[PDB]
Amino acid sequence: APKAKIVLVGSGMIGGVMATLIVQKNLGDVVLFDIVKNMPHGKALDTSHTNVMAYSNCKVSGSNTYDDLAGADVVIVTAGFTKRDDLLPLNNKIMIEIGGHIKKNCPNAFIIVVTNPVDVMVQLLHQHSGVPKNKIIGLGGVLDTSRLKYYISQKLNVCPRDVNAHIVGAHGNKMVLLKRYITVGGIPLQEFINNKLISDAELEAIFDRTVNTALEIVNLHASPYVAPAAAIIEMAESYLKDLKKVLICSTLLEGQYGHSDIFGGTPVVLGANGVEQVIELQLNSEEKAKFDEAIAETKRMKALAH
Amino acid sequence: APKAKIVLVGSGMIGGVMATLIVQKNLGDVVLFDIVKNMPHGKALDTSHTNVMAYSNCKVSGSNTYDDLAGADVVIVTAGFTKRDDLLPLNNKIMIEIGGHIKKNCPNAFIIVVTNPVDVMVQLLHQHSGVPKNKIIGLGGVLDTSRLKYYISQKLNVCPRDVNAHIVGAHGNKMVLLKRYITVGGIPLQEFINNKLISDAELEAIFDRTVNTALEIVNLHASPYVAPAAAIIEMAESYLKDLKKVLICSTLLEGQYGHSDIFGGTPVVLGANGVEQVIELQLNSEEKAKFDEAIAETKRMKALAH
Amino acid sequence: APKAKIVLVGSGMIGGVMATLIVQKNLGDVVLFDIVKNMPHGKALDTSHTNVMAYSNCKVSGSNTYDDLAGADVVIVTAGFTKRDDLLPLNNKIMIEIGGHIKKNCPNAFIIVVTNPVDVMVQLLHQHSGVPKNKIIGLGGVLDTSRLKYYISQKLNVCPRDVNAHIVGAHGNKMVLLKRYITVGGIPLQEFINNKLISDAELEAIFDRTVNTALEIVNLHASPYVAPAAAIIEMAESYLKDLKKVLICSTLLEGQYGHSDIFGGTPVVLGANGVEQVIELQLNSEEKAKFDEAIAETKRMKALAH
Amino acid sequence: APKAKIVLVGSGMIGGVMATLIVQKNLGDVVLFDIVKNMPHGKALDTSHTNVMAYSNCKVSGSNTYDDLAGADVVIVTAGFTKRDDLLPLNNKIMIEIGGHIKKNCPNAFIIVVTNPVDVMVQLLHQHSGVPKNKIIGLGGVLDTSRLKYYISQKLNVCPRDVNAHIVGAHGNKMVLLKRYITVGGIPLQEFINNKLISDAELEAIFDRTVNTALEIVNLHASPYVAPAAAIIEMAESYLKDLKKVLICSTLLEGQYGHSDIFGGTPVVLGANGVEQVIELQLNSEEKAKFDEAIAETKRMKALAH
Ligand SMILES: O=C(O)c1cc2cc(O)ccc2cc1O
Ligand SMILES: O=C(O)c1cc2cc(O)ccc2cc1O
Ligand SMILES: O=C(O)c1cc2cc(O)ccc2cc1O
Ligand SMILES: O=C(O)c1cc2cc(O)ccc2cc1O
Repeated sequence: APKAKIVLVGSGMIGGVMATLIVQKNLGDVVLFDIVKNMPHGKALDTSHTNVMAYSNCKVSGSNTYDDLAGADVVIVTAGFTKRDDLLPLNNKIMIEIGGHIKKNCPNAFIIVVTNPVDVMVQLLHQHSGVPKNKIIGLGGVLDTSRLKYYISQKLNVCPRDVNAHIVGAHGNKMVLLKRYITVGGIPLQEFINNKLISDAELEAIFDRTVNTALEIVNLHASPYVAPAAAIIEMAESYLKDLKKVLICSTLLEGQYGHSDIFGGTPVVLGANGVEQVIELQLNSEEKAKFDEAIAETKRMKALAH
Repeated sequence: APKAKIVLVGSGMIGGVMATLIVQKNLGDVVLFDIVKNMPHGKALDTSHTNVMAYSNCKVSGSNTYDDLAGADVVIVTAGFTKRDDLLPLNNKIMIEIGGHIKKNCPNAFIIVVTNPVDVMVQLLHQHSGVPKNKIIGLGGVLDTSRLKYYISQKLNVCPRDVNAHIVGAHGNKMVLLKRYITVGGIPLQEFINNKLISDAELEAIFDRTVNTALEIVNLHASPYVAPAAAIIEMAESYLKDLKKVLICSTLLEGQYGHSDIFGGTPVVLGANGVEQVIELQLNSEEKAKFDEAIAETKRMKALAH
Repeated sequence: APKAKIVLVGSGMIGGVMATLIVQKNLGDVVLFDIVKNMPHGKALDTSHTNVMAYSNCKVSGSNTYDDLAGADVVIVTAGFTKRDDLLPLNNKIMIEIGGHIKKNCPNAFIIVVTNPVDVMVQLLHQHSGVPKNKIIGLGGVLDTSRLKYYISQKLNVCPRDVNAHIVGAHGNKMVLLKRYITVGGIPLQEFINNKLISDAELEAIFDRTVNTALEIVNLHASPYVAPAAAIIEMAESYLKDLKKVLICSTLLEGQYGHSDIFGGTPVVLGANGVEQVIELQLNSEEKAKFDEAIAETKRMKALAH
Repeated sequence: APKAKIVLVGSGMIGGVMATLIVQKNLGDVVLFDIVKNMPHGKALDTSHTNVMAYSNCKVSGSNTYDDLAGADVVIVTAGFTKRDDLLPLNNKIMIEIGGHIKKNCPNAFIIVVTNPVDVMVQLLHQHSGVPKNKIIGLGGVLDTSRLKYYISQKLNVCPRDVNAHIVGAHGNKMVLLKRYITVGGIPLQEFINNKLISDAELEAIFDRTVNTALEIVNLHASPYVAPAAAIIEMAESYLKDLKKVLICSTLLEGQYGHSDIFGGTPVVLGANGVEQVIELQLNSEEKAKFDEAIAETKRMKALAH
């Protein structure tokens, strides 16, 4: 049938929440693919039963065979080592292997890369998979901004979705948080600062907390995978349902912000044709300087990956 | 049971779409109240069957008795003559009658007034119902801005919800459209103008179309009730589910924009305590002048109503 | 884009609720087509604004041109005179005209016929449109059973969806209500009768009320269109999302119940390939006798239509 | 605010999926409580960010303090050792501790027990918490039947939700699968057997697979928590939204099936008053014999627990 087929290359914790959410949303049939024997079959089985509770009809199957990429409409890559620069060349080899299978089996698939550092790994996969530049993106800004939006919303006592914000350049510690592009119910945050509903010092603390959220969660003896999963699914859904949402993602830069031949975080429009638009924020020189540091770091790590 | 009870005072076209949507969203039990004998019972019956299709369990009942206001959590008033200044005193008498029944039967209800001109009728109902100022609002800005947001979104090829905009002061022809407070994916619209993705002249046409939308629909031999209904339900849902959405509604001004003792359109925060916050936009003198004209017109009509 | 295109041939009351629901559910782009000049454009405009409230991105456009059928994935026909056997030949001519346009413009569309008497009009459209037998159905059983299910659920104080029931043969006054195939939470209704939670006499009253529901609503000075609309959308959604729901619809019989070369109501499975399965209930002789009377009446009216 | 407060006593894998789903569904504020220091705070933080993606406004907080039970509307207990009869007295002590805190802090809460063996642990908690018999249930039948329903649905190529089935007596290996109470689109499964769409031998294999599903998943090197979580949330939602769904759960028997003073699995109706109805299936002597074996085993383990 013409249900979408969504292959999750990597069936760890992020993969398991993604599968759950796809069934909840009835977005398409799911393949949980992993190198680990049998585990993806077990998670798939568990997840499949939830069709009953969710009033859905999505197949959820496990896979240890790359050829199950055949016919994929969407491919979401979480596979890779996480236990530092030394992992860069190992994760490059994984992107290479996956890219070759995408090129062979599903060259028209829309690809979302999650493996860190994402702004590096997405470009490596782009290059090895051969897909068009509008058909591959990395998870970054939707996740990082979810934190900033959420934290401001709790301070202001408003619905989380009503705070909008932009974090660009790269995922990770060089992420560029743009104070000037925060709004609350579409109103500039500065009005709420002028009114003393939130202070500059509070926002600085919230910015630091945002940058350091993954660390804060790890130091609490948990690990971040629920928000990453939800962010990816928001992206995947925008593509699949042709919503044309403006979502901040890692995408190929072709001159925006003065940068070419590299991937970086920026608002894009995701619909049925993939990345339909790349939006270039009209950054000032001070914001562009931080954007430049983010790109420099992506480049440093990209060189080590080879 | 502690399901919310939602009484629709007026069971015309807007009332019928509201009932449908409440069932679709499983928001609470519905009473379709009207002065017209038997018709609300028929619409209620029709609507009740949709619980099966929607997987919901909301009672939908008709009523020709004001005492069915008893126990209402939410009251939505669409009743009133629509077939001009001459209707003002007639509609005042209807607000008076309804207000007396609210005071008697459901003084703790959250009230949404729709009857036009809304910025007048809401204050009349406020005064006769005796409810607190945080417990009554009028439909205006959510509906007017839905048009502006939608039209920009189609020009820019982005998800409609990703355009945010502010229209304040009053509903109707003196509505104040604030170009400066339009954003796209949280980005100032001016960036899209600077980039030539949309022109100033296009936006002027879209503003005119926005102001004149109800007229445009009437002149096409239809009448606006689906968007009005959806806008009201977004408001009602924010209250019922304590979402704390920032939504532009007609609310009592107590000094904001230099105005007191009158209702006017402005962003508010709607949650479990009703109007939790009134947000005052930091308008410039030119925007404040148009806000003043809107209020003057509400006042002119309020005087004729008595 | 590969969003589904859904053309509503007829933009009256049922058409307007269908458009609303499609946007609410983000099911696809909508064309409101009608013979009446300009009205469908006005309803379409009104409906389009609700994308903002619903977080959807469905185009809603009006049409007075049959060639807008081009590219339709789903076509829903409500057009036809309702103001009796004399209307039969007039409505035949309308089905003929529509069928010719479907054959020309969208021969691979999935078709849902609503125009009454539906078990006649669906076969007339089938014959003139040339579509495959698995690609056209009529609204009947989902709507009639929604009433029976709802009324039992209110008596038993259970969730409406948890009552399941079968009404077969035809829509309208010869509909066959099958007491033996009613369940509550998957349990035979007879257990609830044995327990005295519901009596045989109560059920007889509920059966009569079911058969006479459209009349009951009309006699209350309303008209049935909200439940019809929701029922159609449940059918359309099952097709579009490949849900494979078991839904009772008017479909071509090829020997089931002893009948061929005629359409009649029976459970079918609706998924991406249209009618994937026709389910033949193992009726006893007394139930088959009533099924036969329903078919006889469809045949009597089909003869008058030509 | 009058948002529901839902405390998850136990923040392991099932707890983490439950929190995710509550946010997705905007069902209420969540407390992830656990004995383990800091981990629930980390999962809570991760989960909280998803409010942005989900358009929700649910607080998600961690807790290592039992007094955070105060004001709970719903309490879901997953805490307990899983690494056999020897764990019975340890898990009894945990139920005792939790029960004392419920009695003190939230005696009007609706309680769902998950800890295994559930039909034992639920009664232990009932006894120590002091709550009314209509306010505490155990997870069993919704989960076990999700498997049976799902597996039949895939064989028959129908929507999973359209298969309904009953598994009673107890959760675990003595669960009673009732072939006679399986339906497909409300039609007796026997009709599909008579038609050769599914064989008796196939169903026997599906029954075995159902009983052994948790084992099958564990033997695939995964563990069951996604379906358990979804099943619990379906139950919790029915209560919170007063849906009055018929759901098979472990509940106090007071003579049904010849059993008193023990908990066992049976269809109940869950709404705003908790267990509003206990439905007693009219089992035959052969089915009652298996129901008796299930109860005997619950009793054997209950004796060892003390
Ligand atoms: O959640 C995040 O934002 C995050 C970010 C990063 C960044 C990075 O460079 C490595 C690993 C992670 C892991 C994560 O969970
Ligand atoms: O849809 C609208 O915006 C609208 C606005 C107004 C304003 C007014 O003053 C009278 C009537 C209507 C009716 C309407 O449908
Ligand atoms: O709602 C119905 O069931 C219904 C049924 C029928 C049957 C019929 O033969 C003509 C018209 C209608 C109109 C309706 O609204
Ligand atoms: O998933 C199940 O059905 C299940 C059932 C049982 C039964 C039991 O007695 C112990 C543990 C489990 C764990 C589980 O995951």
